Amino acid sequence: GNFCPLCDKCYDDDDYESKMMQCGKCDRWVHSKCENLSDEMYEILSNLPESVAYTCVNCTERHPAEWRLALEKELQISLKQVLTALLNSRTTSHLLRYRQPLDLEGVKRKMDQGNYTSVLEFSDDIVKIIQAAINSDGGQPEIKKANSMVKSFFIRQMERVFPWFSVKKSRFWE
Ligand SMILES: [Zn+2]
Ligand SMILES: [Zn+2]
Repeated sequence: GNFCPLCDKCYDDDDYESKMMQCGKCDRWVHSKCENLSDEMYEILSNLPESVAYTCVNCTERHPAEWRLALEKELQISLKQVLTALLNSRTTSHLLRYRQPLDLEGVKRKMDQGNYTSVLEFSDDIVKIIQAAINSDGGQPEIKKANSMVKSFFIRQMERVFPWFSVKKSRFWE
């Protein structure tokens, strides 16, 4: 019988819906619900498991656990990858870098200080900035065309780095 070490429940009869992660050292599985992990962090881990190298309680050596540090780090590197891509675009930067962060520079300062703890927080901050700009940059034709280009560029960057994340469903899009 294969049991989750954190609830002691056998998972042999667990249905497909049971979200779990595998320990890379002993191949045993652990329920996401039994671990200190949010839905987001579970998906980040599951999208690229080898980057975190999760280890169960029986195989974990140090505290805090190495996998936890690795996963936290991964989140930060991923957020930075998205912001860097946006800032490296002249047009996007022109429109959004310089005007709760109110511009991309504000997001950069908040991020560099390691203040972002979730993808949704980071995403919403940026969606709000983009939508605010779209709502206020006027009606010049080139501006109208750029508005859609910028929104799409952001969505593409988020889908590349966080494919499991619903950026299109942000409550802050109008
Ligand atoms: Zn469990
Ligand atoms: Zn293990």
